[PDB]
Amino acid sequence: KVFGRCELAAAMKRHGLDNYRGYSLGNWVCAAKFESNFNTQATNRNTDGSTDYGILQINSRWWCNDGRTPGSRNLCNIPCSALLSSDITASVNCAKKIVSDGNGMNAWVAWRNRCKGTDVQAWIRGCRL
Ligand SMILES: [Cl-]
Ligand SMILES: [Cl-]
Repeated sequence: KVFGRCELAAAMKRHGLDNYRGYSLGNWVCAAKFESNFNTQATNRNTDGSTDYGILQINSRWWCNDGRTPGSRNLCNIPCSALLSSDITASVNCAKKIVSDGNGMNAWVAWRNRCKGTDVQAWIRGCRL
């Protein structure tokens, strides 16, 4: 599913991400924009041979099992395919663990390089939320 910007903002808010670990909703929308272009089906191989999955590009080395990544810890206890559903519940529940690992949203390289230090509230401007 390719979400509209405000559609994804509303689903992330409903699932509890607004101000989760202190990160306002625009941070999560900005991250999803640059990670997946709002597309739940996005998959991308990483340099290390892991793969990133879903709207928030969650990786198979630590967080989900894809059957093809050495060292997989599957800390979210899910097949990586569950992260590609039109329903974002699994991605949100896992992202809540990722952002709790110690480095906050710096766990998402695209957030650090493209959202951090910017006007992230722009990503929810115009939304009826
Ligand atoms: Cl709808
Ligand atoms: Cl933090």
